Amino acid sequence: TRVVWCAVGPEEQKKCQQWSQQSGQNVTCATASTTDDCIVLVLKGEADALNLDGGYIYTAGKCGLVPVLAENRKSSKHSSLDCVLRPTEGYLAVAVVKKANEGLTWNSLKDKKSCHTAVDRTAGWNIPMGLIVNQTGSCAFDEFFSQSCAPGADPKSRLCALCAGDDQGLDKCVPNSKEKYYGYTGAFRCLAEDVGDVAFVKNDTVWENTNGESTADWAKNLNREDFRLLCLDGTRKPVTEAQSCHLAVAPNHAVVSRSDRAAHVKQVLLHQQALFGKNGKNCPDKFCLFKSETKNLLFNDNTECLAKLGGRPTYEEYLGTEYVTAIANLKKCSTSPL
Ligand SMILES: *[C@@H]1O[C@H](CO)[C@@H](O[C@@H]2O[C@H](CO)[C@@H](O[C@@H]3O[C@H](CO[C@H]4O[C@H](CO)[C@@H](O)[C@H](O)[C@@H]4O)[C@@H](O)[C@H](O[C@H]4O[C@H](CO)[C@@H](O)[C@H](O)[C@@H]4O[C@H]4O[C@H](CO)[C@@H](O)[C@H](O)[C@@H]4O)[C@@H]3O)[C@H](O)[C@H]2NC(C)=O)[C@H](O)[C@H]1NC(C)=O
Ligand SMILES: *[C@@H]1O[C@H](CO)[C@@H](O[C@@H]2O[C@H](CO)[C@@H](O[C@@H]3O[C@H](CO[C@H]4O[C@H](CO)[C@@H](O)[C@H](O)[C@@H]4O)[C@@H](O)[C@H](O[C@H]4O[C@H](CO)[C@@H](O)[C@H](O)[C@@H]4O)[C@@H]3O)[C@H](O)[C@H]2NC(C)=O)[C@H](O)[C@H]1NC(C)=O
Ligand SMILES: *[C@@H]1O[C@H](CO)[C@@H](O)[C@H](O)[C@H]1NC(C)=O
Repeated sequence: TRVVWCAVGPEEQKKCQQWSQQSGQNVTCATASTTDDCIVLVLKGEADALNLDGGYIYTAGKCGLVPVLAENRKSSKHSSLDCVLRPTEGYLAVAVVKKANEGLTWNSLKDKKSCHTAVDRTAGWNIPMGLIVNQTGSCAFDEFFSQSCAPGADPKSRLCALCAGDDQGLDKCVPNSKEKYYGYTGAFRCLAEDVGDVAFVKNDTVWENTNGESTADWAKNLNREDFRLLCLDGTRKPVTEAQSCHLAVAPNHAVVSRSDRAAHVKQVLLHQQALFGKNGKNCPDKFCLFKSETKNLLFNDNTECLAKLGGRPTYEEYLGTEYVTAIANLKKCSTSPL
């Protein structure tokens, strides 16, 4: 009858108990120091469910766990209305260049300068690098691009050679705002200021930093008219073509559980969201399920809704094939010595 949520960390736990109070014991709590550990608890059946990102889903899918509800995020386009009925699409990981540099295509990237949001980031790293392994067949992506700015790698690396830090020699290649070329924005600036030949960002990154949308000096005089997406065809389409010229769709996070206790979770959550969701009965009142004393506890903070999925998809399908191609190959290069 009860659903046991698994909290990764002492603060998720703190929230999970409030949830349990308000829910009048309909949702109780397990907890673990790691996510992989919470996954396990779901397998062992010591905990029922928890929300996971593209990558953890895979992990858990492979261990035979199942997506249940996606986590839809507030957006520019999303109707925002009756979102519970289906998932929204989620970021389009795109490769971006300037129109100038004609030679550049998804095929001719070897030994170019690269700009990454940060290491281990989905659109900035996992997706693009994952699909380059698919090309090269090899795992030596550390040495694919001549030099790069990938915040979070070793400052000594060539993967950090392009990163600028605070421009006073400090905080080179760190995954913070302190690193000049960090983030979607920073990777895009990395491109704009001709430090790098390709930037791996998302659709909007381009738009929201062109044609007046950004007041930053490097951004003032930037026209979408001057940048191209790279498609997997090796075709260079305009910036407006993200929809059919992306690398992959960043997966929406997803609530996950065993099939044997899948539809129960589903049924129990939709109610808890009605009580505690963005505009549920008791949200401004007793407990908001998508607000966090810290940030992103149990659920990302900017969660519109948990969404009924489209039938009964396997993780392979829920994640999209492009993404798995990637995470797979980075999971093969990962765990290389067996
Ligand atoms: C790739 O990335 C880009 C960048 O994010 C993205 O473009 C954005 O698309 C959205 C949706 O098409 C645009 O949103 C609309 O913007 C207007 C206001 O526009 C101005 O102000 C913004 C900044 O605040 C500027 O960026 C923009 O250039 C304009 O100057 C809003 O009024 C719209 O509101 C609607 O939001 C929802 C949209 O589905 C709905 O809730 C509803 O339609 C809202 O509006 C209206 O509906 C009522 C019924 O018709 C009507 O009666 C009401 O009066 C009301 O008008 C909406 O937010 C956004 O501006 C774009 N941003 C940029 C920078 O271009 C692409 O969509 C994305 N595409 C791909 C390829 O993935
Ligand atoms: C934790 O999970 C439990 C179990 O799912 C939730 O319990 C439900 O709580 C609601 C509200 O307290 C219950 O709903 C109401 O029950 C009334 C009487 O109960 C009988 O009839 C309903 C069906 O009508 C049966 O489901 C139930 O077993 C009983 O036989 C009903 O009269 C109400 O329905 C009528 O009036 C409303 C309002 O006008 C109409 O909208 C309806 O169409 C209908 O005419 C209503 O169903 C519900 O039955 C409970 N389930 C149980 C115990 O079986 C907890 O809410 C949840 N807790 C939290 C905080 O998350
Ligand atoms: C690379 O990616 C595409 C799309 O995932 C796939 O169809 C193709 O066969 C892959 N190539 C190799 C050699 O795996």
